[PDB]
Amino acid sequence: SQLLNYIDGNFVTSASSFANINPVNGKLISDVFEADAKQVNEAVVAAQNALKGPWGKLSVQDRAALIHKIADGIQARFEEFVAAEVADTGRPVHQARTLDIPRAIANFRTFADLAKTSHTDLFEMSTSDGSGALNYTVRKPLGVIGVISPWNLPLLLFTWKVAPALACGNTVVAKPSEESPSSATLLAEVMHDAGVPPGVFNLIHGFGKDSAGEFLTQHPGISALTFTGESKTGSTIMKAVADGVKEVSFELGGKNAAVVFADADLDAAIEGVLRSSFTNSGQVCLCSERVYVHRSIFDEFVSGLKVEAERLVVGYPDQDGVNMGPLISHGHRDKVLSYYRLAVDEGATVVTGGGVPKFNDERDQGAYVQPTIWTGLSDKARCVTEEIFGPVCHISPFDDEDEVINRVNDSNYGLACAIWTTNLSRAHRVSRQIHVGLVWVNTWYLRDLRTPFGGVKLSGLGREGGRFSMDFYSDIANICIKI
Amino acid sequence: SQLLNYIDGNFVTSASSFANINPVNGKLISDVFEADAKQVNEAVVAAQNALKGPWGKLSVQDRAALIHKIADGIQARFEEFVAAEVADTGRPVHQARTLDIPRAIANFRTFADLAKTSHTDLFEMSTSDGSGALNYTVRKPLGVIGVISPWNLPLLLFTWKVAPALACGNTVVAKPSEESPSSATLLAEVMHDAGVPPGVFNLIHGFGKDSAGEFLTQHPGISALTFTGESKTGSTIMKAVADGVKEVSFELGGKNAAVVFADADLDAAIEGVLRSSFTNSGQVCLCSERVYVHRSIFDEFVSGLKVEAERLVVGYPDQDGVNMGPLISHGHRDKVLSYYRLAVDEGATVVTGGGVPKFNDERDQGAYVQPTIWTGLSDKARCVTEEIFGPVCHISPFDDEDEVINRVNDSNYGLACAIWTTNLSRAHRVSRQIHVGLVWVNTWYLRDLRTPFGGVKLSGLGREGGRFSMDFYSDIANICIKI
Amino acid sequence: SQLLNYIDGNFVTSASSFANINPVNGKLISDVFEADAKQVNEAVVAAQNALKGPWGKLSVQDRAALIHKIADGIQARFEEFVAAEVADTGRPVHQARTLDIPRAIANFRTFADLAKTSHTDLFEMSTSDGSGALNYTVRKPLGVIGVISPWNLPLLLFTWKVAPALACGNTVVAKPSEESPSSATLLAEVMHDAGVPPGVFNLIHGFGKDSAGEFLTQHPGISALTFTGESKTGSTIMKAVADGVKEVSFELGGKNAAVVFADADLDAAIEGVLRSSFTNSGQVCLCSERVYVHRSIFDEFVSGLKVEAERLVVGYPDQDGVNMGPLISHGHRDKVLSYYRLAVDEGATVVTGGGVPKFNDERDQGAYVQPTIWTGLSDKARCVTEEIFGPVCHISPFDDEDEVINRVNDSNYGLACAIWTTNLSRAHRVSRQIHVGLVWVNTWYLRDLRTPFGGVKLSGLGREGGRFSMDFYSDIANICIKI
Amino acid sequence: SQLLNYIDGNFVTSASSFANINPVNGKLISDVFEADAKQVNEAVVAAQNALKGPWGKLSVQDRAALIHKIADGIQARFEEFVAAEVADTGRPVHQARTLDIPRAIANFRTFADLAKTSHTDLFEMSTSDGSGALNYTVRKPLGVIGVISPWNLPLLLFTWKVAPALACGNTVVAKPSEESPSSATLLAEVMHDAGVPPGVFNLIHGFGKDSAGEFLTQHPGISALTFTGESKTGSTIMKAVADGVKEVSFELGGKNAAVVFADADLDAAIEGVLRSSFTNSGQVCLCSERVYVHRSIFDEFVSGLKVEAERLVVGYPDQDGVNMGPLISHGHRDKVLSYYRLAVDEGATVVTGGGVPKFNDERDQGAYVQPTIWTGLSDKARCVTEEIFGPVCHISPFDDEDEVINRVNDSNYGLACAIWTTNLSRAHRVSRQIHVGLVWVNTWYLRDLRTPFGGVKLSGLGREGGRFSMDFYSDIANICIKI
Ligand SMILES: NC(=O)c1ccc[n+]([C@@H]2O[C@H](COP(=O)([O-])OP(=O)(O)OC[C@H]3O[C@@H](n4cnc5c(N)ncnc54)[C@H](O)[C@@H]3O)[C@@H](O)[C@H]2O)c1
Ligand SMILES: NC(=O)c1ccc[n+]([C@@H]2O[C@H](COP(=O)([O-])OP(=O)(O)OC[C@H]3O[C@@H](n4cnc5c(N)ncnc54)[C@H](O)[C@@H]3O)[C@@H](O)[C@H]2O)c1
Ligand SMILES: O=C/C=C/C=C(/O)C(=O)O
Ligand SMILES: O=C/C=C/C=C(/O)C(=O)O
Ligand code: NA
Ligand code: NA
Ligand code: NA
Ligand code: NA
Repeated sequence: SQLLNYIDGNFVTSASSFANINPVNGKLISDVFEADAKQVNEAVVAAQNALKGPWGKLSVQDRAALIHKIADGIQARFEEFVAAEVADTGRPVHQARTLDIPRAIANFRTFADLAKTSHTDLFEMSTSDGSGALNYTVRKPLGVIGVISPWNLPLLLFTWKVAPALACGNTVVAKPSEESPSSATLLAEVMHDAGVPPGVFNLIHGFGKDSAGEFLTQHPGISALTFTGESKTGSTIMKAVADGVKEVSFELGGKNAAVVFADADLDAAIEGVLRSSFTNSGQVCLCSERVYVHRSIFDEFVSGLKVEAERLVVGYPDQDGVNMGPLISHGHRDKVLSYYRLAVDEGATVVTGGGVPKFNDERDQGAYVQPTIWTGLSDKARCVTEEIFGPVCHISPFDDEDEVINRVNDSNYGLACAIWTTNLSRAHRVSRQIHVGLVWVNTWYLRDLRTPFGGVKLSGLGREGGRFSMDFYSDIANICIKI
Repeated sequence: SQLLNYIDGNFVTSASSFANINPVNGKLISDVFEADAKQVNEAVVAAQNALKGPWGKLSVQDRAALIHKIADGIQARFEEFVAAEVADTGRPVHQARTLDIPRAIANFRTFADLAKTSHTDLFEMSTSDGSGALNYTVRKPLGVIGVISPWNLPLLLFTWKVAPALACGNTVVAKPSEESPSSATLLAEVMHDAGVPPGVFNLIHGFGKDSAGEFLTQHPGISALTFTGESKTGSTIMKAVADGVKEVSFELGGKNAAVVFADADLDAAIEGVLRSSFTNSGQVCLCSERVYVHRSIFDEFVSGLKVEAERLVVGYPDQDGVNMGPLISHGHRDKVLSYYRLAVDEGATVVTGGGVPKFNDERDQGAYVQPTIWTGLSDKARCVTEEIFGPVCHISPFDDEDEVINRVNDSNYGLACAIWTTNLSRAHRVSRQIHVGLVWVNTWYLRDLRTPFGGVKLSGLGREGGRFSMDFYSDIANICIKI
Repeated sequence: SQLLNYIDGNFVTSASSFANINPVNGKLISDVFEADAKQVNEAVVAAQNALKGPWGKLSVQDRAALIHKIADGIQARFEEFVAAEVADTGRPVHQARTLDIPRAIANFRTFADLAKTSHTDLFEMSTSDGSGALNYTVRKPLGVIGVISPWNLPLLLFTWKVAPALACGNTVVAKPSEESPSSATLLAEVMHDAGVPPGVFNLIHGFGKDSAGEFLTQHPGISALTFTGESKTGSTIMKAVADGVKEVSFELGGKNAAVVFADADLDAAIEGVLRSSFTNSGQVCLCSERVYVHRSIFDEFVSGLKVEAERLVVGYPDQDGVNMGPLISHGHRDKVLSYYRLAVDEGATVVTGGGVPKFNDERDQGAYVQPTIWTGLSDKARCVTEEIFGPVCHISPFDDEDEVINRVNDSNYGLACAIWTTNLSRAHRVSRQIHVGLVWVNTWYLRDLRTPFGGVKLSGLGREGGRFSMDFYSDIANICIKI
Repeated sequence: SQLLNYIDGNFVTSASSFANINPVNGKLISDVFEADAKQVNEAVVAAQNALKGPWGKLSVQDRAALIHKIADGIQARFEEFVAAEVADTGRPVHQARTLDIPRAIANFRTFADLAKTSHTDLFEMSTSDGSGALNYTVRKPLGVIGVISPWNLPLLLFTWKVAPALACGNTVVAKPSEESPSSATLLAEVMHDAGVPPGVFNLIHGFGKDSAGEFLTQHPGISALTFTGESKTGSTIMKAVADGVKEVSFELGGKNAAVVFADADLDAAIEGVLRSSFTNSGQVCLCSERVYVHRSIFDEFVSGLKVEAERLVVGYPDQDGVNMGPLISHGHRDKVLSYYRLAVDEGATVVTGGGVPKFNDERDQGAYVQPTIWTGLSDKARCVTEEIFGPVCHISPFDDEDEVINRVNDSNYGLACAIWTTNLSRAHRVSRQIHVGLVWVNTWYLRDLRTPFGGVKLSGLGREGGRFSMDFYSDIANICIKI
């Protein structure tokens, strides 16, 4: 199969392509045309031009309706979206069916709804002459939005940036991850078939450095760049846009902690930490790679977790009760296994996992690894401070509330934390002292799309979610009328 | 006179120093101790540690009452602050008495109040098990805020940053412009005498490149950098913080237009452009350096403005009916005089001014220039497109509304615009189509401190003012409780 | 046997019926079953109980979706709703097609959406013991809402109350006007077919006093009473609910003015006042019955308006260029004719109309009156102070701005006013001085469902629209957690 | 001591005077001049004219400063206000100094602040012709506000209404309770000395029926009636204003419950219920008169409470560690002892209290009763269902969460509830199911002035607190400009 760019209402190829690899089994799924500078430029210019076309004349109610028509379009090809996401990533079918695609549909519908009910402010004031004045605010499109996205929840995160950009009347030039270009390509078809005017949504394929990613980022025609990926890539991109002083919104790594206090419901914590460490084969920015458990229940916790971890079915996306699929790619398994080793050297006890499973079939040419649990490491070990982004956690005991708060916060990252406790005072007292953007108490990755959703310190810049997306993807302008 | 740094509750000197010059007569006002990389380091460390002391334990109410006392202490020393801003900048006394110092006072009071009345959000949601969940947001300090401010409205822009930073419970390290250090140092004294705990507010004197400015900007202990200055300086600072992925807030240059339509109140428009072009001797980012006037009134508008500009009194800050002081320094005057020549070279008719007035007294050693009006340059001329930041405007005719709108918007800046018309529809039809952060109709620089206040494109990054300042100087964190 | 009640999920008849008459020709359209005290009680109890059934358990997202299915179900029977509205009221078919039915559908949609996007508040505080507390608010259904609506925009006004009621999770007992019951009956069939659970929406037919209206108003089981109708009926209802201290929300009469200044677009103003005085045969609470025109344009305005008014086509709802239908009933027609005479006794010049047109066909048995224009009455004439609710305006000259503002405000009502001027200052300076809930400048009855939409003084009690409807139809509860 | 009315800038006496009696010892404190209908009229008319005078021309920020001046005036006479509250009511001096007087000051300050920070809304919309329109809202004074307040928290509740009234630019005619007129009279003095324009604040003394209160309530010149007091008086007043359709805001009775679960911190819960039942001698609308305790800890709870209640000191307001003063009056004490007898007749075990203490001094001429606990009554008993408004609670066991929720909600009132539990889920699951305006978990009457603060069912009509007071005390008007 072939994946083409979508520029100014046209599918187009390039002077080059790269392969897209299925990671269940190393096989080739598709050729993907790499967008070059000229093609990027042609994309930005057409998104510029589309702002002064029929898109820009739509009322907010008619724009909202079209976006709902985009969402209806995805629902109408639902099983194709599932297949494309799975194929690219190895994600279990069931989870692409209940989380990834439905969420993408809800991203468009939610931001269309926000854009319809959103309004601005009126300020009255007195003047020397006694006649007064009015200041009012108006909401406009920011302009052309560059969107660069990652591979771990391809459609979910691509639509999280694209839906609010379009809802706010912007136009978009979007560059999905090289590793998962398929669901995005299908979206371009949904856009086209829905009647989205040419130039409004442009899809470019490519890599980062020296490819479409970077050219987008350096193009003076964009007004903003929203990005999700590695912290180091954020810093790079921040440098690249600096001369145009472009608006930037970044969601970046974390090294997230879960915390289990003595008075937690132990079973629920074990189950919750299981999900939080090994969901999507631990390839979510939100996953817990450090776990702190109070000393009085530490051994029981580690035993319980070891057991549930070994019951995880690691297999075919469509295999009966499968829980995990592979990593995204071999290159990413190379990094993960490299942490697995570094853990050993640094002194870790391997409670479970620690290498790759053996299938005796095509999956052995894929990119699977095992759910791993470590113990024994100190707070300064590299395997406890750096993001691995695999199905791994380290577990460590603690004694004191103040102590464990300090240990959770002793990080250059700040995305999420989960806390397990049945106590009312503790939950609210400890939550507010954790230096992260998202705390969950007795659950994990529960989602309400109205909330601010982002991290502090190296884990982000700005916030998105709810009115914070409405603010980022819009230009607020103040008009003052002297009376 | 000597101006010391203020670090961790103590006024301190440095190993080096530089001169503060009175632009009215070129004389020495004070010596100012440059802070080195090392002292910048102490100020930051102390500001970090101040977060974990008494300041960090005050209620929102007590924090606000202490900020009201800062304001009372400026008020108690009102005339000394007036004298300080005048000496540094040459500004007319009446302007410092009515705009500059009362605004620095109201900036503290406004943000104190905003901090008392501000709340966050509560979201309720259903969950699969029927028990529901709550997500609530809380408002924390961002951390250490680095503040770097310009020389044109020194205490006003300085406090516009420091007030919300402190009201949101941050600690601060602030670097005022080398050209206008006095009011900031007096402010450090007020802070001290009001009992602001040590480390909350730190004042570091110095320059930018390879100095205090640069150092603050590179220190990893800061959580954010807020800045007002040149667009290119913004670009540099954005590169400098990119490795730490620090929150950034920028208010940068402009090349602002005023538009005078045929049905304008002409005499009121002439007066308004006079004020918008020549206030503070054109040294305000808000000033109008491009002016568009409908062809049927262009010649009469030009003649009227000439007359009014030639009546302006250019002189001592406390001279009788003084309207305009000098430029900030000889170096800035060199830059302005250079653009004055450039305009003649690009074909300008000099309608008035275009040189330096001759006093035959001490002021001739100062940094004065004449108010200047040009005519006859094309929209491509550099003088019509680059920020001069002097008492100058160019005046060009137009015939058509859509035409003028495109000429205003054809610029890389987007700070402000003023429009003059008596027509209800036009006011609101035209205003919304200007691609700037601030439009005024039939006035200029009329302020309501609740509004968003900043520009688009090269004129800004983020927004401040009202709840935009509270959003930027706070960390908004989400807490999700599964019920 | 044609129009039934709908109580607890079944259509039911009653012990007595009353005639519904077509105002186009005085013919019987239907027999309507009048609910008695016992049936009103059965409806309140069933609504009470449905709050504890499945309706009570739906999530906000699912409730909203169900409300969108109510909307979809109206859309699917679009032409039957049109035919129903037209049959009861004689409204022109094109108007029912473009205003009445689409707005009823959008009422349901807009409020479903607001229910989904609305959130509440979170307040942090300090406490003496240094642990702090949180206060947060939650929105809950008020309970059973009793809805009593009028005959002039039947489905539009009925759903304007029913949609936010249901959107906030209440249940409803709703009594449409005796003169226009058909569209509400069809609405119940839509509710039924959409699977709205039994008891959630209940329809009772009848009159006011000694009938279903009054009984609903006195029943101790309702939590609120929302009403649209005459002021005097509002007072009676406020007394009836007083022992129960029920929440109330009333939208009552007005005696609205239009004001035309010398600088208006005169042709637009004549067209504007034509719509504002004669739309729906002047049977809209928002219609202009008093017009003030500046003396320099008075004769011209009056002459232009005469011509336009005598070009209005008064006739059959499906007749070719029809503009006006009949009045709602012979009873309402006699009230209006009684005012037409009083106008002549009080000294009015009849510029046009003043009686009933002669059709020489079955329309002569209907309830038509002519569009009428008066001149020469005094500001204290009863015809200029009491609401007529017919297709009638009096036009009076004025001279000064202060004077006409005082005459507009000299009224016990305060619903709406329209102002015609092209001057920017005047628009904003006058509009703000008019003591009404709604001012339109250079237009009339322009509608944005997000806005507060009601009147002051005798014209209203409380306020609906936007977040104001969400406030009224919700119970807001504050929960305080000591930490 | 004499207490005059304050009408139109002047203190004035009346044709008749009544006695204010000190409830500690039955001695005469003052004569109070009852206002008659003519004087009420005089007040309302002055208040109307005051809206067109200097008060009406104040900027918001000036109005606010002046309200801060009122608060400073009270702060300057702090101990005189303390002595005046104490003498009228017998409340402990420490309660007056820590709650009553400071809250009255903070009411004025909080609302002044809110008046300065508050803005309104801007709605942009499309129109047929593609030019669009704008809807903006403005905030105006409502008009004259009639205020009627009770005797239990005289100055706190009086100023809780007067303050937001004045902050929103209304004028006021206010009638304190005949039982507690002194602090309000001193408030009139403060207003006058603060330069509050004549007619802006008017004070009238008297009773309800056939006196100042009724007459206020029936005057056509008021725009609204805010009222705190018994539910029955609520109804009477809602009737009286019905002919005028005046805005109304009522805070009314309750029969509040406290619920102690098995996992409560029992000693904290005992202290909390002791404070919630016996503060101000149970004469707060917020007090718990019904308490439910889990069966497993019921006996231990009652024992513990008995001991603590028997250690309460009942006596003079300045007596050492006094906890309770007398009831407000001999009449109120007759009502309370009536309910003490009824309880015995209905079968209650008197756990402690149940009579009047014996003092052997002037306190035996006062209106003291003992703190009283009952056990053994059924949910239907009158003493468990009707509001007593003295220092009494009944305690009953329970077994199941859903059961105790139903028992609390089984009431015609819905003011407040307090819940004691250490369990996180329980606090939030149970809180949200209680049908009241205000729930406290692990505390009672902890207050943040930003919150909504009122009850549901018979306990209330409308809501005040934070922006709910700004909504009630303002006229929000919508202006729509066709562009
Ligand atoms: N919301 C969040 O906080 C969040 C969520 C999920 C994943 N992540 C991150 O996702 C990452 C997975 O992807 P990765 O390791 O390949 O990240 P990456 O930063 O290398 O690249 C992700 C995206 O950035 C593009 N890119 C890379 N270099 C670029 C450059 N110089 N200029 C422009 N674009 C460039 C890539 O093509 C891709 O589309 C993880 O490292 C993790 O930190 C963050
Ligand atoms: N938004 C507004 O402000 C607005 C809008 C449209 C119409 N109106 C009013 O609509 C009115 C239509 O005339 P109308 O005779 O229908 O007004 P009405 O007040 O007599 O009747 C309106 C509704 O109230 C019910 N009703 C009448 N008396 C009652 C009683 N004692 N108890 C309970 N319910 C009672 C009626 O049966 C009907 O459903 C006009 O007179 C006009 O004032 C107001
Ligand atoms: O953003 C990073 C992980 C996100 C999960 C989401 O559901 C989301 O971003 O919308
Ligand atoms: O910020 C640039 C000019 C600012 C003037 C102001 O009044 C302000 O920033 O507050
Ligand atoms: Na792949
Ligand atoms: Na200087
Ligand atoms: Na009819
Ligand atoms: Na008394």
